[PDB]
Amino acid sequence: GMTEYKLVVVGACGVGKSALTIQLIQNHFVDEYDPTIEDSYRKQVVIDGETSLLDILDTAGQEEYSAMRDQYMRTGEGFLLVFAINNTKSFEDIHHYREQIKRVKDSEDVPMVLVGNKSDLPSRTVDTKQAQDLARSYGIPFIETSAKTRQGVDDAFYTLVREIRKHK
Ligand SMILES: *CCC(=O)N1CCN2Cc3ccc(-c4c(C)ccc5n[nH]cc45)c(Cl)c3OC[C@@H]2C1
Ligand SMILES: Nc1nc2c(ncn2[C@@H]2O[C@H](COP(=O)(O)OP(=O)(O)O)[C@@H](O)[C@H]2O)c(=O)[nH]1
Ligand SMILES: [Mg+2]
Ligand SMILES: [Mg+2]
Repeated sequence: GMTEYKLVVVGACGVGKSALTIQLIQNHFVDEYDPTIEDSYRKQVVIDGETSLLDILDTAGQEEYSAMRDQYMRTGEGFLLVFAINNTKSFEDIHHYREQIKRVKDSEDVPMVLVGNKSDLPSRTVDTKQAQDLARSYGIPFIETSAKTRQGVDDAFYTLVREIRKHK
C-alpha cells in the first residue's frame, strides 16, 4: 500500500527539532519540550496527492557516537539539518552533521534539507545569504521555519519528502 518515508531531524541542542516535529504531527507549539527524549513519531500526510506515512526520528540523547546510532542513521532516507538563526554555533555544526550522515551512508548523495528555524526571532546572527550559500554548496534546498508560528513547517518536511522521491 502507501509509501513510508524514514525521516530524521538532526541539529544542535536547542535549535527546535522537537518543536518542529510536534508541530508537524500534533499541530501545536510546545515550549521547552524535554531535551533528553529521543523518539520516532509517525504521521500520515498527503503530499502532491500521494498518501504517505512519515516516520520521523527526533534526535536527542548525548554527544557521543555509537554503532547503534550509526545504524539508526543509516536507515534514515532523508534528513532535516536544523540550525537556529540566532545561534551561529548551530549553523557551524551543520557541516559536521552532514559529514557524519555521509560517513554512515557510504557517501551517498543523501536527501537533505537545510532548515533555519526560529525565524520569528529578531535576534538573528546567521544571515540568510550565508545559509543559501551553504545549501547551494551542498546542492540541497534551504527552508526558513518557525516552529512557534508554524511558518515553513509543512514546507520543510514536504520538501524533504519530495527530495527523497526525486532521489533513487
Ligand atoms: C540538547 C540535546 C540534543 O538535541 N542533541 C545533543 C546530542 N545529539 C548530537 C548528536 C551527535 C551525533 C549524531 C550522529 C550522527 C549525526 C551520525 C552518526 C552517528 N553515530 N552516532 C552518533 C551519530 C547525532 Cl544523530 C546527534 O543527534 C543530535 C543530538 C542533539
Ligand atoms: N522563538 C522560537 N523558539 C523556538 C522555536 N523552536 C523551538 N523554540 C524554543 O527553543 C527551545 C528549544 O526547542 P526544542 O524543540 O527543545 O529544541 P531541540 O533541542 O532541537 O529538540 C525551546 O525553548 C523552544 O520553545 C521557534 O521557531 N521560535
Ligand atoms: Mg528535543
Ligand atoms: Mg551514553
